[PDB]
Amino acid sequence: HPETLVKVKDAEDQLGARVGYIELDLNSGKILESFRPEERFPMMSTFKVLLCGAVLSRVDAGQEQLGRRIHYSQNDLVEYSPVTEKHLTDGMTVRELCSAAITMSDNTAANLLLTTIGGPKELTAFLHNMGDHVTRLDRWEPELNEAIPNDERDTTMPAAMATTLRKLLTGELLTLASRQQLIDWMEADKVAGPLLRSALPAGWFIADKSGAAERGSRGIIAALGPDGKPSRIVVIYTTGSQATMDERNRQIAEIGASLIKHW
Ligand SMILES: *[B]([O])([O])[C][N]C(=O)/C(=N\OC([C])([C])C([O])=O)C1=[C]SC([N])=N1
Ligand SMILES: [K+]
Ligand SMILES: [K+]
Ligand SMILES: [K+]
Ligand SMILES: [K+]
Ligand SMILES: [K+]
Repeated sequence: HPETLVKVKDAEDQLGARVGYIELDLNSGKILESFRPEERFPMMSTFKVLLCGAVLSRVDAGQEQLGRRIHYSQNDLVEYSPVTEKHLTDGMTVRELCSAAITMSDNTAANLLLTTIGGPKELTAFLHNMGDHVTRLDRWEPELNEAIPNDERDTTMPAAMATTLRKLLTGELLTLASRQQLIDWMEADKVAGPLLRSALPAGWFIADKSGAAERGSRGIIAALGPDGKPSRIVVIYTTGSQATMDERNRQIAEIGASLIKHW
């Protein structure tokens, strides 16, 4: 609804930085509303969902096992690894690593998973192979969060990310069991409270993944809908703002409140 674009454009005004947005019908794939849908924005941690998508694809093909255990060390740890820093002694399984990467946005967990698939180059090849000729991962944690202005490395477009998430959650790309595992991890997301979740009505469903990076970068991808079932996909990205993390969270939350009100 146009009233939500009032809030989205107001957000760009208030943050003094570009905001990208897109609301997509989950079933039909129809773009319901958008703003700067085909401009690039740093993906930040939202790529962790595509990473686990690639891992689940390998699992389905018999090239990976969710129960496989990976051992790592203190020197493997990078900034913000709330879960992995607690399992140095006995390691973690691939499944436990995706849970940490998606639900807590654990950076070391993401790097360990990236390593299992061949690195950023292979995640990007996986994406292109499934029809996303825009989204690209080029670096590892922490560098992929640099958000250099005009840099295409580690970026996506709101439209491309929405379509990709749609295929990942509902297409034949992944088996039913695997696609459910992916959305189960997103639904259990624990670090995106101040965002869309703060505007979700009682009884509604949401599976999401947030992101934060340098230069005011913030964003979130989500599948949400009434009566415990997702029916639309929402993608919101912003970069360039000098606003505080709270101000950025509030704007995303207010965009959420508007799209819910006009559902
Ligand atoms: B992903 O985008 O969620 C990974 N994000 C981060 O590692 C960064 N911040 O995450 C914490 C510390 C949890 C936060 O408070 O948002 C991050 C990387 S570069 C930067 N300025 N922030
Ligand atoms: K509409
Ligand atoms: K429209
Ligand atoms: K160890
Ligand atoms: K330990
Ligand atoms: K900063």
